This record gives sequence, structure tokens and C-alpha cells, in this order.
Amino acid sequence: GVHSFWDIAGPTARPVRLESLEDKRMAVDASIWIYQFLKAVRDQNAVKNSHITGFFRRICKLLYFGIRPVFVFDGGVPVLKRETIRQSDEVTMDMIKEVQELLSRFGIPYITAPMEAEAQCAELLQLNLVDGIITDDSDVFLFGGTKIYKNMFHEKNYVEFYDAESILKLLGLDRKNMIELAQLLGSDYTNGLKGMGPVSSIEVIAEFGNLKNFKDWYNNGQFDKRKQETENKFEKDLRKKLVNNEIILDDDFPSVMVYDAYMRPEVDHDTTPFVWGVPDLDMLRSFMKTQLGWPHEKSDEILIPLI
Amino acid sequence: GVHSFWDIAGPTARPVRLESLEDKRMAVDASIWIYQFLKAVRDQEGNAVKNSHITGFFRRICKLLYFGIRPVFVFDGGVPVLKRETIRQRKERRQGKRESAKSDEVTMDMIKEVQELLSRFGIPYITAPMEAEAQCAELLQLNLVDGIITDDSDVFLFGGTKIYKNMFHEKNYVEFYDAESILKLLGLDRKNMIELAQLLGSDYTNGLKGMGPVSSIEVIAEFGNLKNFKDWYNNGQFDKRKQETENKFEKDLRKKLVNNEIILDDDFPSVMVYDAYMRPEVDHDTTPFVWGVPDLDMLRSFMKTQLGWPHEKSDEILIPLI
DNA sequence: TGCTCCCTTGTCTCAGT
DNA sequence: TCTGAGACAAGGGAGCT
Ligand SMILES: [Ca+2]
Ligand SMILES: [Ca+2]
Ligand SMILES: [K+]
Ligand SMILES: [K+]
Repeated sequence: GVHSFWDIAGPTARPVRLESLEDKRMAVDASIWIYQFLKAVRDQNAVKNSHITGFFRRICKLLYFGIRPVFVFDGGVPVLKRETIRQSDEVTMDMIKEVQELLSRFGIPYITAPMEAEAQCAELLQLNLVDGIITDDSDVFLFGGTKIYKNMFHEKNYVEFYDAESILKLLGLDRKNMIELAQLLGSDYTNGLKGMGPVSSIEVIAEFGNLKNFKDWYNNGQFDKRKQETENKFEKDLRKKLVNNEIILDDDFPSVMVYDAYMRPEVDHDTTPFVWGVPDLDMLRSFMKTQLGWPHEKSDEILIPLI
Repeated sequence: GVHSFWDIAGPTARPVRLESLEDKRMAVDASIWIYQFLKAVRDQEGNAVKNSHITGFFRRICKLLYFGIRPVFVFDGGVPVLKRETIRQRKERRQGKRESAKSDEVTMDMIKEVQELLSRFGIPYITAPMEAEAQCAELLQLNLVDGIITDDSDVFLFGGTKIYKNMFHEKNYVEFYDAESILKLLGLDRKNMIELAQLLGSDYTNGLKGMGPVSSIEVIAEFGNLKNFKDWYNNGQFDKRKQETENKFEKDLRKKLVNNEIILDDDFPSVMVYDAYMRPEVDHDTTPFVWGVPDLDMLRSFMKTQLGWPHEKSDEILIPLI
């Protein structure tokens, strides 16, 4: 995601009762689930099979509210994202195969994005293969995503609904703005600028319109001492802070590389509608028995009301 | 003062009403008044309004006399070298001076003027050999005064106590601090405080990056002193097994010290810092101060001359006070 | 290879002391 | 060359007048 972006976007959120989600097709961004379950479920070191337990719980929550989910997994890691993150617990191919086997037995379709899952999710919604995106990753907006359902897996009666239109109307931010805002705040595709947090990054986009103007202002004022004498409080304070943080803004700011990565992510344009099956009780018993030692009786009480 | 020391000491404070101070002899640390007035009282343009030192000293004298306090004013003499060097570093640092690799003045005339003003009020004053706070502590110790009025936390490090803080905020009360309440409630004595300053910073030392009020207090409490703290840092340096057997406090503290690239060298703790606070240059004279009565005729003309106040304007304020 | 929340700290600026 | 409070931001660790 973009650092601090959820705080910025938060006040545009609207609460949606889960029951309204019945029969809705939702793209589910599952890209980091296995890793998170690994880190978050431990003992008195990581619990074995937390990926099975974790997926099972959430799949159940989705089906309980009659959501039709399509799961999305990461393909590869884009170069810009490697380079950025290039500045104990591992996700094995088995873990992935297992949760995928689990989804198939639930009758739930899944895909592996060519690259980032959030990017693929936005694509699914653009092609009308889904009606909404379930994700907690704020990168999704920069990839074109709207109709975002955040906090699906907190224990709450509701979920937070975000859309690009509300962001545009309430914060003045369009997609290009959010992409430029990322280069102040930081994201997986850029380190942003040291000293620029949610308050001043928003002020910069609002006062300067775009990073080109912001940079020209910065560079021009550094050159011409007379231009500085006319500067207001916002500019004067901002200038000092940037120089103190050793900020240099050159030819590669804003980044065309960063702009491309968000505007043209590698995605699958396939328009085949997803197929939702039914949970297979017999195969789900044997799966939970094999993997967790759940007696069929135990799977039954949970699964039978869901079918 | 010591950075953040008032945040640390604050909760041991006792709120005290001015009327409880009637007839008390109070040392007044006036060492930065003129400068503060110069900086805090400004033009619509942005300049210092002329003679704010006279206006400032005047209003504060009136508050003291109003509550029947018998003040003796204490001014700085020299500036100790250690204090001099650190202050220029802070000045340059905040002007923007890069410190590592990439990735309005007070004139003798102003002093003479506020001193003539005190004399015409009948109020005694002295000039300390060096720091005014240290001389204030010595006056109390010698029973030449009953309390100390200052906002500078260094006073405790110079052995002061019975400190009346925020006397000149525009408020209905004042905050009282003393050495014993601090020792009882915080476990801090004079030597502890002198070592805290080397973590937190003061006019005599830069302190350690990453050490704020919370961590500094914990270091003093957990290690007792800076020698033990330095010894602990140095002995668990490359013992990877001992570092596993360090509790949470030590483990986190070691990592923070490492992250902040902290070096504790042979001058840590500092003998020189210890001496500046323990043995400051003070005047041990035991002669009692003499309080006089305010001279209306001389105050009238003084205010006339320095501020253009008509006599009746001075009378309206001074007469009820007299 | 994750996240958000909370705690602590650094830095700066305006108004007051 | 001041003080004091507040706003903003960086970073770490725990637990999911
Ligand atoms: Ca992402
Ligand atoms: Ca001092
Ligand atoms: K930033
Ligand atoms: K410090």
C-alpha cells in the first residue's frame, strides 16, 4: 500500500452491512494471507497449518454472508517492487497448493495474477467479472481500483466501503494525484520523501497541483534568493524542512517508471466469467481430517449450515 | 537547563498560591529576562519594541511587590566555557549546519538600566560570579533567602531546592519543587540529576541521541549510574549468548544504542561536567540583603525618562503598591 | 515478504513566560 | 542567546513566560 493512505482516505469510508453483500461477486486479494497467518499465529514459533486454519475461517465468513468470491494470488514481483523492498518463515509452494486445493473443494474459483494481485483485482472489476474488491492494500486505488471493501476480516457486523468517486469528491484526488502522492508518502514502488507525511503531502498536491510544479518551485527558490522573500508560511516552512532532510529533486522526479508501474501493471485481460461451484462436503471432511485431524463430525457442524 | 527535566519533575510539583508568599525572601534568577523580553515583545513589523526590558522588569517587579515578596535579583556574571561552546553548536545546528555525512543583543546599558530600576524600587541585587542559578542555590543554602524564583532546571543540579517555577506566567498560582520530594518520589538526587543531564542534554553537554525522558530515567533507575551503564554496554558488545540472556529492557536499550550509532567513550561520564555542576563558582558572602522602600519621586522621573510616562501615570500604579 | 497500534523521540514554529 | 506547547513525522516493538 501507500504509507498513511488509509488514514487520508478513512473519512471517505462508508459502513456496509455484511448482509447486503449477499450474492455479490467479490475479488479477494489473498496475496499475503499465507505469510500473515504464519507470522500472526504462533505458540509458546509458528503454528503448523495456520494457512489451512486461516483460509478456512475466512472462506466460511464469506460464504455465511452469501458472497461469491474469486481468490487472487500474486504471480511474480515487479522489478520496481523488488528494488524498493531491497532497501525465518517462508511461503512454500505446498502451502499455496494446499489452500488452492481447499478453495477448489469449496467450489470457489481462484486465479494467479501475472504479477501483483491488487492490480489483477482492479482489472477483474474493470472487466465486470466481479462486483467489488475485498482487500486491505491501499495500492489497489493506484491500480485503478474502486468499490473497495476494507476490514472484511475484523470481527465486526460491517465492512468499510471505499470508492474512487468519494475520494475524488471529498479529497480532490484522482488517480494521477494518488500516484504522485505515493512518491511523497512512500509505497512498495518508491521510497517517497523523508519528512513528508500525510499532512504535508496532501498540502503539496493541493497547493502545487502536481510534482512537476512542486519541484520547479523547490528548485527555482533554491536558486533565486529573491523568490524566497515573497514566500508564504506554507512554502517557507516546507522549503526549510526539505533542505534539512537533504531533499534533491532532479530529472527523474516525478518517476515515469513509478507512473508506468501503476498505470500499466502487468495483468491478465481474460474475460471468461468465473464459475462458482458448491462446497463439497465429502471432500471437505477428508481434507480437514487429513490436514488438521478434524473428525468429520467437527467439520459437519461448521459446514452443513453453510451449504 | 536539562532538556525535558521539567517534564520528569512536573508530577512532584505542588501548586502554591501567591498570597502564601507574603514576606518571604526570594532569590530571583533574572539572568535571561532582558533577552526574553527582546525576543518575546515584538513590532507589528517584526522588530523588538524599544525598552521592553524596562517595561518587562517593571511589570514583574510589581507582581512581586503586590504579593509582598522581598526579592533579591541575581544576574549572570561570566559564561563558563563548557556552556559557551555548546550554545554555539546549538545555534549553528539549527541554522542548518550539516553535522555528519549525507544520507537583538543584550547591552551593558540595558543591564545598567534595569539595575537602576531595581535600586529605585528599593530592591537589592547581585551579580553572580558565573551562573545565576548556582548563586541562587548558594543564597538559599546560606539562609539569605527562603526560596528561589527561577524557571531553569539547572538550579537543582547546582544544589538548589525550594524552587518556585512559572512565577511570571500570567496565572493565579505558582509551582513549588524541592529536592526531598524529588528524591522520595523519583529516586533522583543531585548526582543522579547531574548524570541525567548527560543522557538528556543541557548547556553543559549534548546528551545522547535517542535518549528522551522515558529512557533516560530508566537507565538511571536500572543501572544506578553512568559507569555501570557504560560497563554493561561494553561487556555485552560481542557476547551473542549473553545478549539472548538480556531481559527486554536491556535488549531493547542495546538495540536502540546500536541503531543510534551511540559511542560511549573515555569521557563518559564526564569529570568536567560533574565539576561544572558540583563546584560552580559562587560567592559565599554571608551578609544579609537590605530591602528598601520604593522611591516614588525617583521612579516617576525614571519612567518619564525611559518610557515617557507622565508622573500621574506612574502614580496610578506605584502609589497603591507603596 | 505483513500489518496496525502504541510508545518514544526529534524537529520545528508560534505565542508567551 | 529563551520558554513551552503542540503539530508532524520517523522508527521500533507487540500482538494480530
Ligand atoms: Ca501491494
Ligand atoms: Ca542555566
Ligand atoms: K515520507
Ligand atoms: K537527547
